[PDB]
Amino acid sequence: KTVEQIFDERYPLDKWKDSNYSILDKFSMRGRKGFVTGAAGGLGRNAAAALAQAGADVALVDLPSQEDKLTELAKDMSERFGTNVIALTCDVTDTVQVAELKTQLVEQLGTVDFAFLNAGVNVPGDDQDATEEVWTRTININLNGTYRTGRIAHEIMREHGHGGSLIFTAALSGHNANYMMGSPTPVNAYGATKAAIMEHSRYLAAALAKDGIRSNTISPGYVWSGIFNGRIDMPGHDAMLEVVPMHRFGTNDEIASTVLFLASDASSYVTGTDIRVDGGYSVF
Amino acid sequence: FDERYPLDKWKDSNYSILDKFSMRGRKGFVTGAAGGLGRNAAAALAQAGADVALVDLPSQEDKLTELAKDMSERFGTNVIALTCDVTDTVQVAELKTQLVEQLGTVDFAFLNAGVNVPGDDQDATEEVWTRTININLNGTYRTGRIAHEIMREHGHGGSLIFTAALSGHNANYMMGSPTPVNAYGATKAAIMEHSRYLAAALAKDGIRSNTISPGYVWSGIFNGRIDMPGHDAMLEVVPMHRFGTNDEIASTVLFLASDASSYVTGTDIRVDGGYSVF
Amino acid sequence: KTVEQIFDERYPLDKWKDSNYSILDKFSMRGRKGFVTGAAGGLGRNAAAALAQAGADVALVDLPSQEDKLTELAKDMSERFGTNVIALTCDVTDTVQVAELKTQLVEQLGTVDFAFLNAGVNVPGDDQDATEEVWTRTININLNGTYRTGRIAHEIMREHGHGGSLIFTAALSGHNANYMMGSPTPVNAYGATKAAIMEHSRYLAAALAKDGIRSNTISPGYVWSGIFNMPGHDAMLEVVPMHRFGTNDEIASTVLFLASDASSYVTGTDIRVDGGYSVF
Amino acid sequence: YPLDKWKDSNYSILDKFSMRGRKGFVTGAAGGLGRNAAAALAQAGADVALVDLPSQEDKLTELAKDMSERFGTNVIALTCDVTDTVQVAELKTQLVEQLGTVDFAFLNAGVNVPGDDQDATEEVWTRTININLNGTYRTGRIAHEIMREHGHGGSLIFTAALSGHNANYMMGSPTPVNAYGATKAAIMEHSRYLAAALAKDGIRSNTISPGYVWSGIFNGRIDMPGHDAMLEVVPMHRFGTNDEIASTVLFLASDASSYVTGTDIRVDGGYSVF
Ligand SMILES: NC(=O)c1ccc[n+]([C@@H]2O[C@H](COP(=O)([O-])OP(=O)(O)OC[C@H]3O[C@@H](n4cnc5c(N)ncnc54)[C@H](O)[C@@H]3O)[C@@H](O)[C@H]2O)c1
Ligand SMILES: NC(=O)c1ccc[n+]([C@@H]2O[C@H](COP(=O)([O-])OP(=O)(O)OC[C@H]3O[C@@H](n4cnc5c(N)ncnc54)[C@H](O)[C@@H]3O)[C@@H](O)[C@H]2O)c1
Ligand SMILES: NC(=O)c1ccc[n+]([C@@H]2O[C@H](COP(=O)([O-])OP(=O)(O)OC[C@H]3O[C@@H](n4cnc5c(N)ncnc54)[C@H](O)[C@@H]3O)[C@@H](O)[C@H]2O)c1
Ligand SMILES: NC(=O)c1ccc[n+]([C@@H]2O[C@H](COP(=O)([O-])OP(=O)(O)OC[C@H]3O[C@@H](n4cnc5c(N)ncnc54)[C@H](O)[C@@H]3O)[C@@H](O)[C@H]2O)c1
Repeated sequence: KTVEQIFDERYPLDKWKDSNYSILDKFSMRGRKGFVTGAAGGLGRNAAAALAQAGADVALVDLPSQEDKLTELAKDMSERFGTNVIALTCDVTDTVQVAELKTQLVEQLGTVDFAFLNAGVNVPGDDQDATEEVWTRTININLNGTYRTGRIAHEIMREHGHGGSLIFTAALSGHNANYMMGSPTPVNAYGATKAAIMEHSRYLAAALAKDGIRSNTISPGYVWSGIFNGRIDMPGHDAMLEVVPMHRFGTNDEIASTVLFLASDASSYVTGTDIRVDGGYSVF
Repeated sequence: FDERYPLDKWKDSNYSILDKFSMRGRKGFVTGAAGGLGRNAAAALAQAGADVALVDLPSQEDKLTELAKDMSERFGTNVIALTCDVTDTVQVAELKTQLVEQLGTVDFAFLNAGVNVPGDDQDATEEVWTRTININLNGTYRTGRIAHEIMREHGHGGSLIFTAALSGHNANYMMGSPTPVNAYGATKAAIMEHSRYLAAALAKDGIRSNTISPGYVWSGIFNGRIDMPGHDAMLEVVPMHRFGTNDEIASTVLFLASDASSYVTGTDIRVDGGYSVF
Repeated sequence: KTVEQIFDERYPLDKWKDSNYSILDKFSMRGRKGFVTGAAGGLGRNAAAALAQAGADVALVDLPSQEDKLTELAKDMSERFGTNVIALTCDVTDTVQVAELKTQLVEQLGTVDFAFLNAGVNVPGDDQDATEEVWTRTININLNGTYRTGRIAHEIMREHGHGGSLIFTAALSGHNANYMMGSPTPVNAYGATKAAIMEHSRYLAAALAKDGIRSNTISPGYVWSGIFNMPGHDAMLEVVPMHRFGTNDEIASTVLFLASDASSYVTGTDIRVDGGYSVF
Repeated sequence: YPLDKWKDSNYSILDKFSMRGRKGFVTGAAGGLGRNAAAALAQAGADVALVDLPSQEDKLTELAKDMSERFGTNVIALTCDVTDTVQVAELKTQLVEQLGTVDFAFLNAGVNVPGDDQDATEEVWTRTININLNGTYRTGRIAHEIMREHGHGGSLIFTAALSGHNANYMMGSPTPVNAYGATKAAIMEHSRYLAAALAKDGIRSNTISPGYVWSGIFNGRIDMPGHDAMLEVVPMHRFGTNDEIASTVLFLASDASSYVTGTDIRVDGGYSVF
C-alpha cells in the first residue's frame, strides 16, 4: 500500500549502497558551532580539541582566573585544526556572567549546535558529616551551575530555530558510592548532584525531542585528567584500581572520543541515556 | 560461623517472624507529617508501638497538634507536633534539640517533606529550579543530617527512609509529552544517590538508609485537581490502573523502619503499581 | 455520584482513623495458600516457616531426593504454626512432574494465592570458559525451571478467578559480577539467568496486573543459608558495608512483605537484601 | 597516562574510529542491523564475515561480494545455525581459516517468537532461550576463545533490546516480549560478566539496546495507526534506521571506546526516559 511506500521513503534500509555515502562522515562536526565548560581542565580541553579536529567552532568556557590559559589553548587549537576556537570566561554560579555568556556565544561564535556542560568540582569534607557550606557549595556549582549553562544552550537552539546535542558530564559517584577498601570516598553531595544532572538530562531529552535537541550524559570512572597529579602515590593508584577490571585510569582522549560520538550524527538516535566510560568499574 | 548465623530461628517456639515488624521501644520523626504519606506513615509506626514526632511547616502547627493528640489516644504512644521549615537552617538546628528533649532519642526518620513547584518544565526559571532544590534536596539533606547525628551521639543504630519519586527514575509520561518534573526529578534522583552514600558511610554505626519511590499515590494532593478522564489518562502507563493509597506507602515505611528490613540498606523500593515496568 | 465522591470511596486517606483497622493486619497470610520451590534449602524452608507463622497453608517443593527432609519439615511447621503445611516433590526441569505438581497443588491445598520461585543452582566451572554442559544445565534449572513453576502458579490463580503474589529469587549476580580480590566469581550463566528472571517477573507484573496478580523479585547478596560449610569470608565481606552475611530470616521477612497486603501497590520491581553491597 | 594527545601532529581523534587491519564477524548479517553494521565496519577498513542461517547463504554471498567491491576489504559469507553446536564449532575453525583471526564479534542474531505473552508455551519459551540466549553465548564464546588462543585483545558487541530493560508499551498493555525480554536481560549481564572476566586479556564486552529500528523486519507487518501508537512513548516520534545502529556498533568495535566495557548503549530515540 501507499502506507508501506511512505515507510520505505521515511526509513532507508541500506545507505551503504550509495557510493557518495560514508558511515565515517557521521563523526564529522564540520559547519557546526558549540561551547565546552570546565575547558581549562583535562576532560574539557581534550573534548573541545577533539570537536575542533572534527571541524567545529568551540568556545572554551571556564573561571575568570583561567582567562590566560583559555586564550592560549583557544589559539593553539585554532592554528592546529584551522577552526574558530574562542575563549569566554563565565563563573556558572553567577547568573549575570551566564546571562552575558549567552550574549557572547551568539555574537562572537554565531550559534550553538552542541554544548559540553563539563564544569564541576569535588569539595573537601564531602562525607556523612558534609557541612552546610560543603553541601550548598557542591549543589550551587555542580547542579545549579550545570542547569543554567545547559538552559542557555537549548535556549539559543530553539531561539535560532534548529536542533542540537547536549552532553552533561555525570560520574559513577552518581550511580555508586566510590569503593575504597571497606569505606566509601567523600562523594556524598558530589554523587547527589551527578545523579541529579543525569535525571535532568533525561527530562530535557523528553521535553526538547520535538525541537530536534538530544540530551545525554557521560559517566567517566577514574580518569587521569591531571586533577590529582602528585596527590596519589602508586600504593593509592593500585589500591583505587582494585575494582576496575582494565586495571588502569582512563585518559582525556578516551572521554574526548565519547563526547565526539554524542555531539556528532553517529548518535543521531541516542537521547536521554548515559554512556559509562569506567573500564568496567560498573560491573563490580 | 554457625553460632552467629542461625539457619532456622523458627525452630525456637518463643521466636516469631511477625515480631520483626514491631516498633515498641522505638522513637523517631516524620517530615511532611501534615500530608497524606507523612501522617499515615507516622500513624503506622505509632500503631506498631513507636513514639513519633510529626514535623511540618509552622503554618501546619494546629493540624499537627490535632493529629498528634489523635494518634497518642488511639495507639497509646508519645506522638507530638514539632514545626520546622527545612529551608531554614536555624529551625532545623532547633528541631534537633527539641527531638532529643521531647522524645529522648531518634531510632528512625521518614524524611518525606517535598514540593512540586509549578512551571517545572524545560523553561524552568531560576526561582522554580532553586526553590525545588532548596526544599527537596537541601531541605532533605539537613533533616537527614540531624537524624543520624542524634543516632551516633546517643551510640545506637537506626533506619533512615527518604521519600524519592518515580520522577527520579523516569519522566512521567502523559499523552506523548512528559509532565513538568524537570527540577523535581533531579532532586529525587539526588536523594536516591544521597541515601546510597549514607547507607555505605553509616553501616559502621549500625544505621540503615533506604528510599521509597512512590508512583501515583492519592494522598490528598490530587483532590479536586483531576477529573475521571484525566485519572484514567494518567494511569494509562500504570498496570494496576489505579492510584496507590497512603496505607500502601505506610506499610512500606514500617518494613524499612522495622527489623524486617535488617539486611536492607543503600537500596530503593518502588511503590508505583508496576509503572517502572514500562 | 460526583467524580470526587467516587475518588473519596476508591482512595481512603486515613484508614488509621478506623478503630477496627490495624497496619499490622496487612502482614497476615491467614486464609492464604501457596508453595515455595527449593523448600529444602535455607531461604526456602525459612520463607515457608514465615508464611505458615503468618497463617498460610504452604506446599514445600524441592527435588525427589529431598522428599524425606520436606516431609519432616512439613510435619514440623504444621505442629508449630497450626496450618496445613504439606510436601510436594518436583524436578523443575521435568514438564510431567510440574504438570503433576499443578494437579496436587489444587488437589491438596485447594488453590494458590502466592508462589516463592526460589529453586536455583550454582554450577561449578561457571566462568568465561563455561562449557555447553555447565551453561545449559544452569539455564535449564534457573531460567526454564523457574518459568514453569511460576507459570502454573498464575495459571491456577486465573483459572480460580482471583489475584495473588509471585516472588522470584533473583541475585546480586543478576545486577553485578560478584567481587573477589580483583576478579569476578564464577557466575557467568548464573548471573545471566537471575537477570532473565528479573525482566521475566517485570513482564508478568505488567501482563497479570489486570488479573490482580503481582510479580516481584528478591536479590539476596551474601546469605549464610547452609550452602556454605577469618580468611575468604572477610575478602567477600570487603565490599559489604554491614560486614556480615544475611541470615535466612532476613530474606524470610522480605518474602512475607511481598507475599502479604503490606506490598499491595508493589509490583514489577526488585528488593536487594545484600547489606549495602549494591552501593559499592 | 598522556594528558594532551591533541598536542601532536601525528594524532587524530577520527583515527580511533578506523578498523584498518581489524578482522571479525557479524551474526544475523542477513537482517538490517547485521548487514548495515558489517557494511559500516567494512567501510572503516575491516575484514568482515557475514554469518546467518544456511537458508540465507545465497543472500549473504551477494552481499559479501557487493561489500568487498565497494570498500576493498575481504568481506566473506559463512552459514551457521546458532542452535546447532556442530555448526558453531565449524564456524570457529572456518573464521580462523578464512579471516586469519577475530579482533571483534557483533553477536546480533535474534528472533521474536509469536505467542510470547504471559501464556508463552514450553515451545515458544524454549525456542526463544535456545536462539537468543544459548545461541548468543555460543557465538560469543568462540569469539573470545579465538582472541585469547591468538594472544590478542578485541571488542565483543551483543545486541540486547529495550525489551531487556522495560516491557514495550502499546495502548495501555505490554507487547508480547515475555521470553524475549528475559533473554535480552540475560545477554546484558552475560556481557557484563565477560567484560570483568576478560579485561586482563585486552577484550571489551558491551551491549547495544535498540528501541524501535525500521530494519526491514517491520515491513508490511504494521499500519500507520499501529506505527504512531508505538511512537507515543518515543520522544523523537520516529523509528531508528540501520545506519544509526551501525554508527553505534563502529564506536563500540573501534578504539574510540577503548575505556568502555561492561556497559550498555541504549539507541531508542528517548524511549528509556518514560
Ligand atoms: N577526571 C575524573 O576522575 C572525573 C571522574 C568523574 C567525574 N568527573 C567530572 O568531569 C568534570 C571535569 O573534571 P576534571 O577531571 O577535568 O578535573 P578539573 O577540576 O580540572 O575540571 C573541572 C573544571 O570545571 C571548572 N569549574 C568549577 N567550578 C566552576 C565554576 N563556577 N565556573 C566555571 N568553571 C568551574 C573548573 O575550573 C575546572 O576547569 C568535572 O565535572 C568532574 O566532576 C571527573
Ligand atoms: N502523592 C504522590 O503521588 C507522590 C508521588 C511521588 C513522590 N511524592 C513525594 O512524597 C512526599 C509526600 O507526598 P504527599 O502526597 O503526602 O504530598 P503533600 O504535599 O501533602 O506532603 C508534603 C508535605 O511537605 C511539607 N513541605 C513543603 N515544603 C516544606 C518545607 N520547606 N519545610 C517543611 N515542610 C514542607 C508540606 O507542608 C507537606 O505537608 C513528597 O515529598 C512528594 O514529593 C508524592
Ligand atoms: N548466598 C545465597 O544464599 C544466595 C544469594 C543469591 C541468590 N541465591 C539464590 O536463592 C535461592 C536459594 O538459595 P539457598 O541459599 O537456599 O541455597 P540452596 O542450594 O540450599 O537452595 C536451593 C534449593 O533449590 C533446589 N534445586 C536445584 N535444582 C532443582 C530442581 N530441578 N528442582 C527442584 N529443586 C531444585 C535445591 O534442591 C535447593 O534445595 C537460589 O535460587 C539461589 O541461587 C542465594
Ligand atoms: N529492529 C528492531 O526494532 C529491534 C529492536 C530491539 C532488538 N532488536 C534485535 O536486533 C537484532 C537484529 O534484528 P533485526 O532488526 O535486524 O531483525 P532480523 O530478523 O531481520 O535480523 C535478525 C537475523 O538473525 C537471524 N536468525 C534468527 N535465528 C537464527 C539462528 N538460530 N541462527 C542464526 N541466525 C538466526 C536471522 O536470519 C536474521 O537475519 C536482533 O537480535 C533483534 O532481536 C531489533
